[PDB]
Formats: sequence, structure tokens, C-alpha cells
Amino acid sequence: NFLVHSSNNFGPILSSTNVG
Amino acid sequence: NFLVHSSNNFGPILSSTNVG
Amino acid sequence: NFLVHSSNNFGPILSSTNVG
Amino acid sequence: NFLVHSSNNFGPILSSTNVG
Amino acid sequence: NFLVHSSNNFGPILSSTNVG
Amino acid sequence: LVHSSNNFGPILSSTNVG
Amino acid sequence: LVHSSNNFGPILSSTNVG
Amino acid sequence: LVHSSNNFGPILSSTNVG
Amino acid sequence: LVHSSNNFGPILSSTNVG
Amino acid sequence: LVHSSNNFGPILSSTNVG
Repeated sequence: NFLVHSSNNFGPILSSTNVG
Repeated sequence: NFLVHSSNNFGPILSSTNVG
Repeated sequence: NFLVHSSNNFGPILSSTNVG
Repeated sequence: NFLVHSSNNFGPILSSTNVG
Repeated sequence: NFLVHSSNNFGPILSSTNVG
Repeated sequence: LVHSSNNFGPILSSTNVG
Repeated sequence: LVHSSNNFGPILSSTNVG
Repeated sequence: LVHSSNNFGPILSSTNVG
Repeated sequence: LVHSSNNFGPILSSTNVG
Repeated sequence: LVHSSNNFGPILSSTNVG
């Protein structure tokens, strides 16, 4: 009996975003 | 008995977005 | 007995988006 | 007994979108 | 006993969309 | 033994120059 | 034994120069 | 024995130069 | 024995020069 | 025995030069 919401929402990976 | 929502939503990978 | 929603939504991979 | 929704929705791969 | 919806929806691959 | 698999293992992996 | 797997193991891994 | 797995193990791992 | 796993073990690990 | 696990063990570990 869970009746849960269980939001994991964001999981981003901004790897090596070599912004200049 | 789950009755769950279980939203994993975003999972992005912005790898090497070498923005100039 | 699940009755779940289970939305995985986005899974993008913006690999090497070398925006100039 | 599942009765599930199980939406995997987006799975995009914007590989090497070298936008100029 | 599944009775599922199981929508995989988008799976695009915009590879090398070298937009100028 | 039953499944509803939605697997995807992508690669995207080689010498990517910029 | 039942499943509803939604696996994905990506790689994105090689010599990425900038 | 039942599951609703949503696994993903990514890698993103190689010689990434900048 | 039941689950609702949402695992992800990423790596992101190699010689990253700057 | 039931679960609602939301595990993630990442690594991010290699020779990261700057």
C-alpha cells in the first residue's frame, strides 16, 4: 500500500559545458 | 499495491556543448 | 497491483552541440 | 496484475547538432 | 495481466543538424 | 516470466573534434 | 517474475577535442 | 518477484580535451 | 519481493584537460 | 519485502586537470 507521489524531477548532467 | 505516479521527468546529457 | 503512471519524460542527449 | 500507464515519452539524441 | 498503455512516444535522432 | 522492456543503450562515441 | 524495465545505458565516450 | 525498474547507468567517460 | 527502482550510476570519469 | 528505491551512486572520478 504505497499511494506515493515519488517525483525524481531533474537529473541533468551538464558535462564539459565549456562555455566561452 | 502501488497506485504510484513515479515521474522521472528530465534526464538530459548536455555533453560537450562547446558554446562559443 | 501497480496502477502506476511511470512517466520517464525527457531523456535527451545534446552531445557536442558546438554552437557558434 | 499491472494496469499500468508506463509512458517513456521523449528519448531524443541531438548528437553533434553543430548549430552555427 | 498487463492492461498497459506503454507509450514510447518520441525517439528522434537529430544527428549532425549543422544548421547555418 | 514476462516483460515490457523499453531498453535503449546508445553509444555516440568516437573522436569528435571541434 | 515480471518487469517493466525502462533501462538506458549510454556511453558518449571517446577523445572529444575542443 | 516483480519489478518496475527505471535504471540508467551512463558513462560519458573518455579523454575529454578542452 | 517488489521494487520501483529509479537507479542511475553515472561515471563522467576520464582524463579531462582544460 | 517492498521498496521504493531512488538510488544513485555517481563516480565523476578520474585525472581531472585544470
